Amino acid sequence: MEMEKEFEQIDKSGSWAAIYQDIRHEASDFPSRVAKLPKNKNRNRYRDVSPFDHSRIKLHQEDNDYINASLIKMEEAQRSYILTQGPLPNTVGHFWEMVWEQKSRGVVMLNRVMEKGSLKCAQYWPQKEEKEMIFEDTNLKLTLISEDIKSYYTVRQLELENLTTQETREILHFHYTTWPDFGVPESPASFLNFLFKVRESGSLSPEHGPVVVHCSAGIGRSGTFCLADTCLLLMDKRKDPSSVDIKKVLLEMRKFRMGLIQTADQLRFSYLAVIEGAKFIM
Ligand SMILES: C[C@@H](O)CNC(=S)N[C@H]1C[C@H]2CC[C@@H]1C2
Repeated sequence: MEMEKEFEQIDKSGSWAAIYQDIRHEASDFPSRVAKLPKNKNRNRYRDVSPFDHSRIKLHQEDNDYINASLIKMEEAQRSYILTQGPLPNTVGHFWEMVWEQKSRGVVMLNRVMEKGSLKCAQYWPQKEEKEMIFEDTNLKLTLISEDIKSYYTVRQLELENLTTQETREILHFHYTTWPDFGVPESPASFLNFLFKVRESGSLSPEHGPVVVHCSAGIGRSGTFCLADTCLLLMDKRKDPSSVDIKKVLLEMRKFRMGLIQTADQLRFSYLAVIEGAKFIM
């Protein structure tokens, strides 16, 4: 079926939970043996969210190459994304090591450091120009260059220096600051405006390594971001945009990381975002 009318048909019939449970039943199951090794327990935020072995990102280190991060490679859309958990106190250096080694231009953050009165990820970037951060375990330096605070999101320019080679690179930090502590946004308008800002920066384009996207677990809000982007790109590329099947695209993405889209409300929000986004594109 088309999307917008499939949408109203699920609303009128109130069957979002049944649609979402079908997706969960059909999703891929692949091994995640490296994630479950005992030496990696303090590298995982949640025991039930792990990268598959076949698609995990490897650090270029011979001691321990493990990080909780997956490469989602979308062949028809010609987009790649790295989805990862919010960094932990003992993985902030690994996180920036990955950004460096994978040649990413942009980092997309969809959570606040504290939500619901608890810590959802480490404070992994500097908040003042004159107070830079040094990660001694991976030999990197990170400096805040500039910061632009808007009503729904903040953009930061950062300098990442590899202290071993003295090479430097400019990294863009796109921080969506207004996702509600509970539920999903009422309108997708500000999320779509944010996605377009990331696109306009060049961070999603083939002349750079894959964008790094995270929330707390790296599967819920993060899944919404890449699902909406890929679906909109396919609607632009194909002769018949109504052929784009968001449930099929989601199942393809779940071949590369488990659990993408965590609730039926996130599924409905993803439909809403693609539907509204397709009207603005034209
Ligand atoms: C006519 C409908 O079945 C549309 N099919 C779609 S959108 N397939 C997608 C799933 C993954 C593999 C191919 C694309 C990305």
